Amino acid sequence: GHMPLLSASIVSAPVVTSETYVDIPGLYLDVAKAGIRDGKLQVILNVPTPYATGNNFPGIYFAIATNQGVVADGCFTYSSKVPESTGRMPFTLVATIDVGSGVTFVKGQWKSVRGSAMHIDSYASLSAIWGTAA
Amino acid sequence: GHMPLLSASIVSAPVVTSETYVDIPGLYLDVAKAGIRDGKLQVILNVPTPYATGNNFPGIYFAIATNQGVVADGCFTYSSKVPESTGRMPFTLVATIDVGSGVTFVKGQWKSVRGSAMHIDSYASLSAIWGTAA
Amino acid sequence: GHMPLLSASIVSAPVVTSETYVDIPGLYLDVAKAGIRDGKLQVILNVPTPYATGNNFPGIYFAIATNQGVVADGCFTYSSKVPESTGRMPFTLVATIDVGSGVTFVKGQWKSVRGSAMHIDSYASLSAIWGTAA
Ligand SMILES: C[C@@H]1O[C@H](NC(=O)c2ccc(-c3cccc(N)c3)o2)[C@@H](O)[C@H](O)[C@@H]1O
Ligand SMILES: C[C@@H]1O[C@H](NC(=O)c2ccc(-c3cccc(N)c3)o2)[C@@H](O)[C@H](O)[C@@H]1O
Ligand SMILES: C[C@@H]1O[C@H](NC(=O)c2ccc(-c3cccc(N)c3)o2)[C@@H](O)[C@H](O)[C@@H]1O
Repeated sequence: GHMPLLSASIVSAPVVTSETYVDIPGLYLDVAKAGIRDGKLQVILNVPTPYATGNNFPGIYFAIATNQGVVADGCFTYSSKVPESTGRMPFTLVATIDVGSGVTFVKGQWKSVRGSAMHIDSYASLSAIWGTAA
Repeated sequence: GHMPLLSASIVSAPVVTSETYVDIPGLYLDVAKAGIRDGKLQVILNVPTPYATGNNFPGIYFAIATNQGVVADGCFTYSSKVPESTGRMPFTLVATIDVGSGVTFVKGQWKSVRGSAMHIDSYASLSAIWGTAA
Repeated sequence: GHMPLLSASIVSAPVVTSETYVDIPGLYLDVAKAGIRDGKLQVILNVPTPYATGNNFPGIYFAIATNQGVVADGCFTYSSKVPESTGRMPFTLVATIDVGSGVTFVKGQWKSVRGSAMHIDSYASLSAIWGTAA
């Protein structure tokens, strides 16, 4: 049937700040295009090597979003006001969505903690597994 | 057949300490209620934004448990005795269990590192995918 | 059919350094032995409790590799030159591979950041879910 495994990956994104959730370019799954219109998707946003730069306990919020908006989110933050070096802080987020609710796409998004610039310069992925009771 | 994707999520838990693994309230999957009695479950415990508070290199242990007890565990810990700010330390744990062994539920659990108080104040999830050779 | 859930887990590995990706002993899935020769695998490398020791902002790179080499990688790093204590830095990596390309096994691998010694002394896992459009 429909291939039940969906995936998108990137190796970089332009460095930005944001006060709201904004798409991480390339982390996008087109569910409607796949003909998936019911059942559930287990979605994993994997950003294994991010870093944040800023002047006030930097960090990044990440979200899984659909056309209906944010379904789940989280963040990492450093434990010092201005880290001596902004270390790489692995981040994974997992959510399960009902496609029947009207889901046509899934995206990874990010937002600044305290004005931080947001850095991806290596592999990151957005994955989904489709399940049905049919 | 049985919907092969199971999930539970929370956005907070009462702040506690524990010297043993104790349930994270709400992170519970009822496998027996779903009629799943054989095959395997790939379980993901996702706690993307925890923090620990304490006086001695704080942290949190997390576990995946069934009615048979802990199947897998791990922790995060800070790298300073008393962090200047207790940053958010994303945590994910993945284990695969044989349901045929007698599994009726799956839970997320947590335990203090060195007496730490344990904090969830945003999204966290427990997910499972059922697979069968049938 | 073929059990669509594959998993391997360990609780320790000999402490090593490496300037290249080297196998994490025991984190190995034999895909060919399972008779899986097409479709896709969603692979998760879960190293929830590693630490790195070294003198120069320590860390560990991790990779998912097949017989064809590295498909995805990432790292954690500390935010201090010589951490007061090398805290536990949870790490997860997720990649989806096309088995049809000629994949016969999947492995977790690791490599030093800046000469770090690499430590696993508790649970770690390598998991895969097989999906087919057939
Ligand atoms: C901001 C600093 O960034 C440094 N890493 C790199 O400059 C870099 C460039 C490419 C990569 C990288 C990562 C993960 C997988 C792969 N293959 C490559 O890392 C860190 O070592 C410091 O600790 C610190 O966080
Ligand atoms: C203990 C401190 O906690 C602060 N965060 C919050 O007080 C907070 C309240 C709600 C949330 C939060 C998280 C993740 C997703 C969402 N949507 C919301 O965070 C951090 O900024 C500091 O770095 C530090 O760890
Ligand atoms: C290097 C130091 O390592 C300490 N942990 C241990 O020595 C240890 C030995 C077994 C385990 C361990 C872990 C995860 C799950 C389980 N069950 C057991 O941890 C940390 O507390 C410090 O913060 C610090 O990182």
